[PDB]
Amino acid sequence: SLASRYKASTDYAKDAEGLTAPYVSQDPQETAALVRALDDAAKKGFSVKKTRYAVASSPTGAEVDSWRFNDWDYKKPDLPTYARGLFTTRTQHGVPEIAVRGYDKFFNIDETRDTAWSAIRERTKGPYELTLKENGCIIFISGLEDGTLLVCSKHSTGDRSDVALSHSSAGEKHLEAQLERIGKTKEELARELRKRNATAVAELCDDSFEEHILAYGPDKAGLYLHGINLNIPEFITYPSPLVQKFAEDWGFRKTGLIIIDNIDDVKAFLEEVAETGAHDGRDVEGFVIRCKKSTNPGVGPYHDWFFKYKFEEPYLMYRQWRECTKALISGKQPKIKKHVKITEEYLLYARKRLAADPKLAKLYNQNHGIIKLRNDFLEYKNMKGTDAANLE
RNA sequence: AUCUGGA
RNA sequence: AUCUGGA
Ligand SMILES: *OP(=O)(O)OC[C@H]1O[C@@H](n2cnc3c(N)ncnc32)[C@H](O)[C@@H]1O
Repeated sequence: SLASRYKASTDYAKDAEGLTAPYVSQDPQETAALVRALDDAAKKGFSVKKTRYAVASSPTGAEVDSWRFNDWDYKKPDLPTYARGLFTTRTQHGVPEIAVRGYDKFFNIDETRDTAWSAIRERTKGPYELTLKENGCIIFISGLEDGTLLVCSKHSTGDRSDVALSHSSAGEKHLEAQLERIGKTKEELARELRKRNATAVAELCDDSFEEHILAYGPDKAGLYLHGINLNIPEFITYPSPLVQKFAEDWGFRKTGLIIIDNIDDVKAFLEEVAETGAHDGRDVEGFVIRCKKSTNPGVGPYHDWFFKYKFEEPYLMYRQWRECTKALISGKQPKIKKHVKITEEYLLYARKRLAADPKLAKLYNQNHGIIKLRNDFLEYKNMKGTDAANLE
């Protein structure tokens, strides 16, 4: 019933009129101290990798340092920063700054002590924002001091391959087309983000570029805005009604939002959606839940804190089908570990499709169409993805 | 449950 | 994208 009273909506922008955006300026001393920490750790070989990139579109020759951690390092207690996605720079006047700040690393239920359901009830306060987890690759956008718009993927920017478009360049091309539609320029977006001292955080979803799990055809393809972060060492993020307002003003597609006050209603909603893996007539792969947390409870200040809840089925089966389809075209015996009966039928359908049209083999080997193949099989059986997973 | 090690 | 040894 809770999955029928709560619906993900993209119309919270009208409710942002009374809300005020967070803002904090950068302290060069604090930034310098952060970079001193990270520069030492990259020289110990708590491991850190540092990669320097030139910003091609910068009129002043700006450069950025990307800093990458081991994903498990973020469980350690005293790191310099818990940002996942971090680019630093020096302006033309020599001031060291954070150019791009992703979200803090966040974890699944029962992956860490803090993400045990008992810990979430204890240490967190609502309201709780459930944001729909779209599935592609992350794109960061910010504005440099010289007016340049910076577009990055998780850890990189620019293009290496002359043949293949990098993820960061593909995100930039989608942003270009999105601004031209609404008569705005990259320079305009760069000045607004720098004014807010902010990184916009979006998901690139486009099957013509790269297929993942769910299908994003032409009607659903583009940049999905899901966060805005302050470019500072600690983690401060916009409320999601303001994120949706920003998306409308700058031509991003919006990320569905549900607001639930009580934490017990949250688990109830999530464990209910998990049975189908679908909500509001749409396949959902997960939610990111956003709230407030403190150190020792009821004391100290409250900080922005996330956790994710990812639905295992029918998606674990879809990955098995993708892996088995790769086995067919490469001459290997598919590894059918679970969902044995329904998977064996899927493979006979696939072998059948590759006989009619041999051009499919070349497409499936370029990692394209495997998602259309899956839905065409499910249509052929009159089944929904969640039903094939429950056949047991 | 918990405690502890690696990645 | 997160797995894993032991008591
Ligand atoms: O485990 P994981 O890679 O799925 O980690 C989370 C990643 O999911 C992407 N994403 C998509 N939608 C969201 C929302 N609403 N909030 C936060 N992250 C989101 C990001 O690319 C992230 O790295």
